[PDB]
Amino acid sequence: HWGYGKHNGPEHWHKDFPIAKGERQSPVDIDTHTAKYDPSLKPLSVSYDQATSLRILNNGHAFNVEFDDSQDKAVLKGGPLDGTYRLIQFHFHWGSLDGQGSEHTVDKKKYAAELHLVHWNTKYGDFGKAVQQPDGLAVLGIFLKVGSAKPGLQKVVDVLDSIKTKGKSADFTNFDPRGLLPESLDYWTYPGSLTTPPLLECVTWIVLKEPISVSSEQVLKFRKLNFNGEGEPEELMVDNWRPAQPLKNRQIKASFK
Ligand SMILES: N[C@H](Cc1ccccc1)C(=O)O
Ligand SMILES: [Hg+2]
Ligand SMILES: [Zn+2]
Repeated sequence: HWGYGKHNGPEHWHKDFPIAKGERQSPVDIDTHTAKYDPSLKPLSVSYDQATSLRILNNGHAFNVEFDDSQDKAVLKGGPLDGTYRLIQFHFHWGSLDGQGSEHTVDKKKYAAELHLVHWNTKYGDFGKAVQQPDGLAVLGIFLKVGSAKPGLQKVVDVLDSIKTKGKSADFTNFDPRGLLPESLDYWTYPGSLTTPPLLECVTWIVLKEPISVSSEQVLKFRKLNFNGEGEPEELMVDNWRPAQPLKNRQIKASFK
């Protein structure tokens, strides 16, 4: 099975998923001096007031905080997006050390972790159909740096003990994702893909420039999770990030000047 190790990591993914060497793969390095302000970009709208979280799951490569997307309760619109995208789940990518962990990089700088809020275009009916379209998904990427603790993240941190191993899940209702957002919504955007197999190229990426700060204690809890299942030797869940991929024929646009 694919993973992040020496024998099953990102450099091996192309064998089972040829698109790994595709034309619009993610993540990418965001060269701030090459990105251009785009006046055509509309205001970004993040409406998470009615968000309904339901469960948190350790899927063997990260943990997903799942939401009820049977209706428009938590949606992302505006910006480079046409239409409405519904929040289905969010997860993170982090490192074994604070100096690495993010997937996207800014002028080659790696952050301690990166949050991905995944949304699907409602015009396609369901997530499965959306990932078969070039404009099927919109992922809001948020960088995490180590410093002061993030109050809105503690609820996630404290429940990780109950889903330490692969396959474990726990009820996780009433979690407000608004507490994970930085102050500013300034962002960079480009067309890309899922960063984990099947690496489908159906994502409009919206990466916020302002990182949120989390405490060393909070990130350390992330690093206590396991890639392995219960009853198997312990493999700490760390460095579950894919490196930057070639930008190729793409242009990264900035929402700010
Ligand atoms: N990256 C998908 C795993 C995944 C699917 C759906 C939700 C979250 C994660 C895969 O491993 O096949
Ligand atoms: Hg696609
Ligand atoms: Zn991700």
